[PDB]
Amino acid sequence: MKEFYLTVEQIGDSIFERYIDSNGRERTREVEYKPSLFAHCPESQATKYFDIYGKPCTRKLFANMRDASQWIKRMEDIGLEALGMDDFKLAYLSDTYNYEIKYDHTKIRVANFDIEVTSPDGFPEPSQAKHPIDAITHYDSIDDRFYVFDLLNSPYGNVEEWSIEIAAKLQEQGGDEVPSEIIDKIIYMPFDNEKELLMEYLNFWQQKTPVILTGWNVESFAIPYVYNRIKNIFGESTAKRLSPHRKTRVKVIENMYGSREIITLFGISVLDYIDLYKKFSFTNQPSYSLDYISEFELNVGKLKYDGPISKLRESNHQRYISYNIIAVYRVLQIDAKRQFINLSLDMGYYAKIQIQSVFSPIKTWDAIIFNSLKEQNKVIPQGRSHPVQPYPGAFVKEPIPNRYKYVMSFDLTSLYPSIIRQVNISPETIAGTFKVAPLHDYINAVAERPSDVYSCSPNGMMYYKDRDGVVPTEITKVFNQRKEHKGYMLAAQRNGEIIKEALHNPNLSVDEPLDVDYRFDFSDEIKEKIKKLSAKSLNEMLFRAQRTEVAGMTAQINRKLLINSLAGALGNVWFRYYDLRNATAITTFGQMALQWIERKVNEYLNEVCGTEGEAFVLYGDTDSIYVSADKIIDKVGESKFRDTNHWVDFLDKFARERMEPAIDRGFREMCEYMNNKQHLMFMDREAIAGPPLGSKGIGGFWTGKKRYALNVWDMEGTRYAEPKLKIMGLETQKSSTPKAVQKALKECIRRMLQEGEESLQEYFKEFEKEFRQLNYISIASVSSANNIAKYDVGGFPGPKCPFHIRGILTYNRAIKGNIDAPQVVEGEKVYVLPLREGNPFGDKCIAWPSGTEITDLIKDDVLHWMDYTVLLEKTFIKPLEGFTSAAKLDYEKKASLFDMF
DNA sequence: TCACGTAAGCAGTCCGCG
DNA sequence: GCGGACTGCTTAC
Ligand SMILES: Nc1nc2c(ncn2[C@H]2C[C@H](O)[C@@H](COP(=O)(O)OP(=O)(O)OP(=O)(O)O)O2)c(=O)[nH]1
Ligand SMILES: [Ca+2]
Ligand SMILES: [Ca+2]
Ligand SMILES: [Ca+2]
Ligand SMILES: [Ca+2]
Ligand SMILES: [Ca+2]
Ligand SMILES: [Ca+2]
Ligand SMILES: [Ca+2]
Repeated sequence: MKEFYLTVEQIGDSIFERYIDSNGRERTREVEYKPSLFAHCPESQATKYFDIYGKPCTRKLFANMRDASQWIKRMEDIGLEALGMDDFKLAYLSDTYNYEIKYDHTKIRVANFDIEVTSPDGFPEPSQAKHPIDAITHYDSIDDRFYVFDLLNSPYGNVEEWSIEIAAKLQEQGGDEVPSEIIDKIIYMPFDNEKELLMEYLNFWQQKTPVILTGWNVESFAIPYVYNRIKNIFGESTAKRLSPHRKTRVKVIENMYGSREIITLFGISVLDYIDLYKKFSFTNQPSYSLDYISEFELNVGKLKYDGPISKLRESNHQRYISYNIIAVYRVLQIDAKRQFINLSLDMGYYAKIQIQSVFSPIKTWDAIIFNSLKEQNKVIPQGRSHPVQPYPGAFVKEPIPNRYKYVMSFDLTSLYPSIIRQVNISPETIAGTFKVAPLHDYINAVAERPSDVYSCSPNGMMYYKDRDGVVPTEITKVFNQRKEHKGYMLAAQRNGEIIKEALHNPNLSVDEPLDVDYRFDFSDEIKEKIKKLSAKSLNEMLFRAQRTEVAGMTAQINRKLLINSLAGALGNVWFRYYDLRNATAITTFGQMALQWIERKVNEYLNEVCGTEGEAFVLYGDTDSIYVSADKIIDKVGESKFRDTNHWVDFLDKFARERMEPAIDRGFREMCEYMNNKQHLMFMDREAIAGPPLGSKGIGGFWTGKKRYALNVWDMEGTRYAEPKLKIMGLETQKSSTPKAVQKALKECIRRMLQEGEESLQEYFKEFEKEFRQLNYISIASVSSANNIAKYDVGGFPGPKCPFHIRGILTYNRAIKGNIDAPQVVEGEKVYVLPLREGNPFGDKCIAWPSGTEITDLIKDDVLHWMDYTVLLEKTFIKPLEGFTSAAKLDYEKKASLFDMF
């Protein structure tokens, strides 16, 4: 096999590299890498190196990396550009791996670990590490084993050994229900004392040194705690054995509000699963506890125990250890579904970066572009200082708030990357500028044609047409990868709907799920067999189809994220290729494209309907248009359709055969107008929406920009077994909205769109009558909690104190004195409840850490003083009033002449 | 919330609005 | 009471 790196570090004048050799073995080497950098030279001098603008450069080879860094400094002192890759480990990887990397994940040691620390006096601070580490579970991907290190003797209690037999038993047997599939994979090691435990862990770590290190909050808790605890017991040198090169650095992580400290282990790539989840999952959660996320992702029950966690080891050590083991497994289960480790490895090896750099698209793109240019003997420019400047973004149409019965939407494929490719936008393709007219003039095609030579954006920029820029070239590669995975995702989605259909008529038989590849549309033969399957087999196939869809979604949406982040990176001052001319060229072109096609669609439809000035496009945001299809349906007549599917088919055919060709012609004209390099504005039908045939449902409504709901029957070629609510921006979609309220508002919307006013009124009446029975957590609002200290004036709210911060200050006074009570963490999320006038907390609201039950010291009083009326008005009635008034209907029955008889 | 971008909605504070 | 200036937080794209 071809070799591939695992980790790379610069330490002084050496590169330290862990890699897999040509025989599949893990090796380590120290290399005295001599980097090269570049300077401009006279034209009359013979060279093969040129900068991206075509100016000749001389290569300077340095005795060592420090000499290269000091040369960069002197060049600044002189006032001359120092060209080339200044991150020497990226240059090393580029030199050492000058081919497309084919990696074997089975040779990469991926470690997933979790620790337990008993602490009576509050949260055990990693920087202090003053309490014993009393449990470690460490899963190794190569061994496929859970290594359990269990402390039996502590100043906080002496305990008996954990029993794997009781661990395996049902909770109804007094057991812990550790999943049977991992029982045989547990390697249990009890310890007489903490020093023994930690020494053995370090020996273990040395034998099985993680390459990728993950877990849940490992970077903020587990790693710095273990490091600092070993440091406290044994000294720094022993703690540094956590690094395969015995080098660590305290790293200060700074944000807008403050700073925290992590430990950097040289020679290890830490990918904390919480951070992977936050970047790559496209969720915003009310809580990021492992229990909360595990329930959301896997539908597993909350890990139940009695009393505080600080007393769990002493009261029930058996459960204590089992739950530590289960916590490690939960992360593995989440990754088996979401596949973020696979994604990170794919992206990291593609770009030739340290794997942990996948969090940074700026770093990722710097490496991709550097490697690409190096292939042509081209030389990258020096990164420069830039002041942060605002620049314009997308266009969003102001909709007329209303119900909209029949709606068909259309959307541009991968817009910003398609603009980059169409226009040929890149640092080195800038050809000059032209005199700009108002955007309106380009939109309406009355402005003078910008150029007869170059490819243009309506921000005034011109680009070369003779050759693709490096940015278009490299963005195209990742776009094409994304396209493949999106195809797999959509096929799995369509396949899932087939199974859902068949589930309406399951067979009474014993059988097995079919062995199929869900990434490809089911054949006729598979379809025939599916129709003969039991509900058990069908449900298993559905689960598998949905897992395939999720895997496809991870792969496609995050490649979309990477390419969109290149468009954004052009507007970030730390990007080597930062250029507001280019960032704005993209966004302004987008504004034109959307409003151009709005005009074209309105013109086309006014023509076919024989009208004038009628607004068929009701809304658009960035790259999408929403078209009123009422007049199209009315042209054949609702009574002419056999069922809902019949008019959906009709609108599908109309979009495909009439509208898409009209849209295409309109965009080809725009391409010619801007003289672009390549026509890539591909706008396809997205959603077909409307009420069920024969119903009183309203189909859809808009309340304003970025706030709408549609009853969708078909989305991007997926014909749903049951209609799907597409709700954007409304309170149902916000993590700040109480869980039970999201649910109730969603049902109000469902009834509005599918059933009509009377159904809505019936439901509202019931919710208002019963909502006081709902669990307090389900009706609590949620908010991030920043700058608590800023608004804290002697325990009370200062001027302009936000409502949720007021709640936290209330909480802090009510728990004051208690070291044991859960503390609200700065920057984390809280639940928030309003309190009735005259309550013992002395304020109008209270907040506590999200994902948790409020402490038993104040729970009874919170429940008693909860202001249900205010809660209902703010979270439910106010938003529903917004929905219904927009839709022109009433959530409460109006008085009529029929009342009373 | 260390880690690409802008547009834009709503909650809530403060205070005006005769 | 609403709304404007503002902070804060959260979505859509
Ligand atoms: N910089 C940046 N721009 C974004 C992001 N999300 C959306 N945009 C901009 C660029 C997109 O091309 C454009 C339209 O977004 P869409 O959600 O419709 O996705 P896009 O067209 O890229 O992909 P698609 O092929 O429709 O699935 O909006 C983002 O996360 N970062
Ligand atoms: Ca724990
Ligand atoms: Ca799009
Ligand atoms: Ca599409
Ligand atoms: Ca059947
Ligand atoms: Ca879109
Ligand atoms: Ca098309
Ligand atoms: Ca203070």
